[PDB]
Amino acid sequence: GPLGSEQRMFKRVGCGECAACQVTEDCGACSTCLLQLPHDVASGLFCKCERRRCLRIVERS
Repeated sequence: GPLGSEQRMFKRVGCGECAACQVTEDCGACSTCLLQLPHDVASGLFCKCERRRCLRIVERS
């Protein structure tokens, strides 16, 4: 951006660097994200693509 590419506050957003934070959906190649039931009837479930989890968690708000 015009004021740089650094973030002063990660508002529920990824590091912007690692693959996982580039990925937005289930990559379709994790033992877990293969278990993505499209007929979801809840609002939670930690059973999701582990390539949504930052490989270098540094965006802690």
